[PDB]
Amino acid sequence: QGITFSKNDVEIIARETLYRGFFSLDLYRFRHRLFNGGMSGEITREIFERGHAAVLLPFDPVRDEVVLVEQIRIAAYDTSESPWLLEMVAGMIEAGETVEDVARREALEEAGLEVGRTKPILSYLASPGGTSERLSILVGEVDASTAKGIHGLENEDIRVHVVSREQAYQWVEEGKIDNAASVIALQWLQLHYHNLRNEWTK
Amino acid sequence: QGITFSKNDVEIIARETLYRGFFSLDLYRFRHRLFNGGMSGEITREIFERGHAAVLLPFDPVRDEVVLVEQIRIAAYDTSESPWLLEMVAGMIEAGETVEDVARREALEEAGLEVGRTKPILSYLASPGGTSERLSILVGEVDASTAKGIHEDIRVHVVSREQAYQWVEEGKIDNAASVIALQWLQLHYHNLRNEWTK
Ligand SMILES: Nc1ncnc2c1ncn2[C@@H]1O[C@H](COP(=O)(O)OP(=O)(O)O)[C@@H](O)[C@H]1O
Ligand SMILES: Nc1ncnc2c1ncn2[C@@H]1O[C@H](COP(=O)(O)OP(=O)(O)O)[C@@H](O)[C@H]1O
Repeated sequence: QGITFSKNDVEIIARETLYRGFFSLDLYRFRHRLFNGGMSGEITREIFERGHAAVLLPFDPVRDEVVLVEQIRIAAYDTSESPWLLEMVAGMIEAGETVEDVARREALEEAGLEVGRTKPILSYLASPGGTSERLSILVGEVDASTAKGIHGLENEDIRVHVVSREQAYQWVEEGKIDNAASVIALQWLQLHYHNLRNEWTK
Repeated sequence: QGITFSKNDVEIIARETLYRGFFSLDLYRFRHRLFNGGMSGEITREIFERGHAAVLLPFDPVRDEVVLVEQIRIAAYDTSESPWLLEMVAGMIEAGETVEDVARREALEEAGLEVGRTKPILSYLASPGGTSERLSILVGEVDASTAKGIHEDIRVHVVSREQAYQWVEEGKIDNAASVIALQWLQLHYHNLRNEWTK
């Protein structure tokens, strides 16, 4: 059961940068084994390269509350009612950094929050047909009574919102929260909150 | 309650396509209202533009089974054990096409599955800091005993819902579309099975 082939079964022949900016778009050239027993010819694919991210679900297990951050994401404009989105604390992971270090720094910068205990949620590929981006989600213990106000640096303007867990999940169901990181984190929380609250309120 | 500002509160000054091949790399220049009052300066952002997708979770409510499709996704290589991923059926939405039409077509093309009833799951932005992509997920009723074969090189897998969900927990399924769909299924399968096996 499970997948069929490993890295022994694919060769990346070359990568060619197509666009070099803040992010990049690369052409990967590769060959790989086929399910029918053969080898592919040389395949090329365009891949959006933007590094990888740490994501923090700020959860108050005493109050059963979730902290959301609101900020504009202009890429949402063409398909969304508003480009202002309700999201998880998050940031890019630079060389040598840990997911936790980034999550804690961003919790302070984006939401004014200290974080207590932390546990992994899941690490996922955002859209692996066209981007390499991986985002690694943690849940972080917070005191939601300390979450409030306007944060961010400059080019960054972020409003904190505090909701109950059930309210946040209702917002997912209704489409008011509709970005992958937040949907994944809040679905996970709906599946795990009973044990998590028990663990963190012993 | 909820969000603070609307499209009346942002001005998109310019858009440019800086790279066009199979996909596009766009540059947006804009200014927007600030929470404390007033308007930002001009901001520029690179946006990966690839259109939008329909996704189908193939669920057999009689058997409590899901059909997964396996194919190489080279973008996964640098951060994954293998670039071959277990995924939901999916495809691009072309002009004037509906999510449902694309989902049903891709289920046949990628997995050989006829779909019965469908229901919406959720529609989500994959990574809206850097890509415009939206994906809209449906759950589709299938007979998993009909799913087999090779179907772009794609292998069809049938597993119990419980195994697919445990693979999410274990990190063996770790692409957004599948994680979202299977967590939704874990939250909703009991009512869905009742609804579809009357
Ligand atoms: N990253 C990419 N770069 C270049 N071409 C692509 C890429 N992804 C998909 N395509 C083209 O689209 C076709 C169908 O895409 P597919 O592999 O089914 O992925 P998806 O269904 O997510 O678009 C492929 O055979 C390929 O020719
Ligand atoms: N899509 C993008 N295009 C260009 N630059 C970006 C993009 N995303 C992030 N950056 C750069 O990285 C910085 C930190 O990213 P982030 O805090 O996620 O964005 P924002 O400032 O919009 O909240 C931004 O201030 C910006 O300078």
